[PDB]
Amino acid sequence: SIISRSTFEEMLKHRNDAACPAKGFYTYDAFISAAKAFPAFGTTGDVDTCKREIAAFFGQTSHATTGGWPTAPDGPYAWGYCYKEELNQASSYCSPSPAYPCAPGKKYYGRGPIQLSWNYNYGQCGQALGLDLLNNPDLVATDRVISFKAAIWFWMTPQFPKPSCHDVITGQWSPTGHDISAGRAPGYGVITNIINGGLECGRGWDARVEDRIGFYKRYCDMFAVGYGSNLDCYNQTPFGL
Ligand SMILES: [Cl-]
Repeated sequence: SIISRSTFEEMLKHRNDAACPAKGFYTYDAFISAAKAFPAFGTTGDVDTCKREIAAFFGQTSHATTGGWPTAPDGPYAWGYCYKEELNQASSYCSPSPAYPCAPGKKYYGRGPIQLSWNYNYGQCGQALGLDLLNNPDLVATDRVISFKAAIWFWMTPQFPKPSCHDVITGQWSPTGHDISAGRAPGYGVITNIINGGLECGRGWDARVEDRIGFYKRYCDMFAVGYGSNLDCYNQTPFGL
């Protein structure tokens, strides 16, 4: 009960349009089942903080899967969850390691709501959930429940030097001096940085960053809560340089 059926359907009300390749795949019942694997997701903090965690998770995943455009019906921030796999599937996304070795003939391109990528992410996730995602990465795009479990797993897991998205949005992250001079003050912008900052943050205005913010504001307005501070990353140095 971290979110109701009718709220879920209104948030994602164009995902089953004829133009959307993932039509029929994303369901309320499968999201609720995946959430049970991570009981602290959506239940941490006061009432306003729980609402902001739900709006931020669906804001970032909506951008990663959007089919919107500026004159779309009900505006561009009603078109999340239209896709479920990366458009260009040429690359294998292999970064060789003894810990998580790349399986022969397999490819670790983006799948599901968070567009999970690279062998080390499929590997760590599969270990945590007791699933064989390193040998069978397609499961993140073919099984309705596992697709959501992989996205929530990423949201909840720190990867040094990055904190978890969960910790940042619930107020459990405390920035160091190094973070402060890089412009990384706590808020929605730092979450964009964790997810894809190497390509999107610190260079000035960027259309992808604006689109992430638009979805988050719409969902916050639906729940009647304020946005918080520091929403963009136009002036933040990326993690890991
Ligand atoms: Cl948890």
